[PDB]
Amino acid sequence: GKLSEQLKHCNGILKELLSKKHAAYAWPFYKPVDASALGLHDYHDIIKHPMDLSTVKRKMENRDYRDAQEFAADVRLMFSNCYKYNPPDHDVVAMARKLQDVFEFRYAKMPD
Ligand SMILES: CNC(=O)c1cc(C(=O)NC2CC2)cc([C@@H](C)c2ccccc2)n1
Repeated sequence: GKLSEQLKHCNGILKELLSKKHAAYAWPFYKPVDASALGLHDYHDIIKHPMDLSTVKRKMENRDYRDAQEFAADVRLMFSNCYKYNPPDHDVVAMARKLQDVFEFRYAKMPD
């Protein structure tokens, strides 16, 4: 389905976040947190709105996002979930900060 200019910029960012370029730090955000598999039995008590890049991709493919702000809200929800659940010295927080730096700097170049 035909995306607005801003949603094409969003789709471009999404492809970059999923690309081999960022795989060393992006991989924990590829798929929903499998709380049971990881032994994180408190995850769904602490995180009320799980989010990950596969869900963002499905919503982009389904034309769920009506504007760039709605897309950005889900990407930032994903990072916020990471910062809320994890102690700030866990490697996954370092990885979140690096992927969010990629996101924020390219999101800022949104066409007007
Ligand atoms: C989005 N993923 C997560 O929040 C997450 C959390 C935790 C975790 O055990 N956290 C406990 C609270 C301290 C572990 C992991 C895994 C996938 C992992 C391992 C090593 C490096 C990067 C990731 N991801």
